[PDB]
Parts: sequence; structure tokens; C-alpha cells
Amino acid sequence: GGYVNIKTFTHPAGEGKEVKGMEVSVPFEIYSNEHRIADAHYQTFPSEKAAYTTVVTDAADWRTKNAAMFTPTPV
Repeated sequence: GGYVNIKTFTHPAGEGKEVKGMEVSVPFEIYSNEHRIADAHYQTFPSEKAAYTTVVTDAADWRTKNAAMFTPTPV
């Protein structure tokens, strides 16, 4: 149970594009059931309560934010 507090760090992702960091608290079961780790630009620590303002509501919400961690966007 509990939450998985994820903080991703902003980093360049191709000239003209990048990936904006984020802070999101994910319910453990939702996180363990499915998650994608592609780079090392993140950090994780568990806790009983959500540590960040943005809290994942459901499996679909997590897949969206998780994918947002890798989708390159113009600066």
C-alpha cells in the first residue's frame, strides 16, 4: 500500500526539444501493476501519504503522466 513519490528531473531531449520534470504521487498497487522506466532522470521514495500535490487517481491517469515523462516537447 501507500504511495510511490516520483520526481523526474528536466533534461534536453533533442535539439529544440526537452522533457519537463514532474512531481507525482502514485498509489503503490497502480504503480507496481504497470510502470515504465526508460531513463535515470528520476528519484523515488515510498510513504503512507502522498508527498506531492499531483496525485494519480487511477491506472489510466498514471499511464498518461508516466508517458509524459518521456514525450519530448519544444522548449
